[PDB]
Amino acid sequence: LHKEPATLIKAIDGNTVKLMYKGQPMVFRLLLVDIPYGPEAAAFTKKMVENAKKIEVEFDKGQRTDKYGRGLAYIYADGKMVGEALVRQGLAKVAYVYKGNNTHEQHLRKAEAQAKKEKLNIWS
Repeated sequence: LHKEPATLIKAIDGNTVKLMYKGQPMVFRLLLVDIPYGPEAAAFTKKMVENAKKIEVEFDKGQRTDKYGRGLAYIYADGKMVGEALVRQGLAKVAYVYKGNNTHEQHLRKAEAQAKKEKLNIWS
C-alpha cells in the first residue's frame, strides 16, 4: 500500500474528514474504525489533523469508496494513523472488515485490546 499526499480541508467527526485529494475535495471515512464519547472522538480527530504538518491518505487493497461516495482509507497525520490513535485512546472500536480492506486490522485489534485492558474511555 502506499501513502499519498492530501491537504486537510475540514474535520467533520471522529472517523470522517474532508480532504483535498489530487486537487479535488473528498470526504474520507477512516477504515476499520467504528464510533459508538462521540464528541470526544470528534475533538481528538479534529486536533490531530488540524495540528499536523503533513496529512496522507493510504487506500487499502479493497473497494476504495463507499455507497455514499466517501473515500475509504487510512489517514496519517505526521506519519501517525488517526484511526489507530483513536482506537488506542479508547475513543472508537475496531469495525468489521469491509470488502477486503483488512491490511491494518490485526494491528488495530491489538491497540483496541490494550485500550480495553486499560479501561480507557469507552471501555470505562
